[PDB]
Amino acid sequence: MLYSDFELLKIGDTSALDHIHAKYFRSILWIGRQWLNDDFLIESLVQDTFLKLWVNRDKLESPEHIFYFLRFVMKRECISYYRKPKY
DNA sequence: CTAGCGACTAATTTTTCGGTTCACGGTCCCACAACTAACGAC
Repeated sequence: MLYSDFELLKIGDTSALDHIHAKYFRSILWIGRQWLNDDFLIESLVQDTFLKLWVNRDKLESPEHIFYFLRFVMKRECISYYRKPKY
């Protein structure tokens, strides 16, 4: 049975994350490049966004919701770096 | 040789910034990898 990637993420199978990563990696990279200008920090934030999606995988309800989550989170990460004294 | 004589120091409190968390609609040159057309063997 070929379940959709939403149910693979819900099950607890790590290859699901490979699927969502390979699908939305470049979109999240573009989202980050829109808000910042440091590719290093953008890549770090993309990794954090996907890992935090995996951690909060017990909070998704819709197949599209996953995508929304990613975009949302990634944006706010960029936003937080406007306030960090270190950065 | 000797004697008379002319107010600072210690204890307690209070407050601004950072951390954390939540998280949907040009050029020229020298090598290196393909690569293919022809050539030779089973």
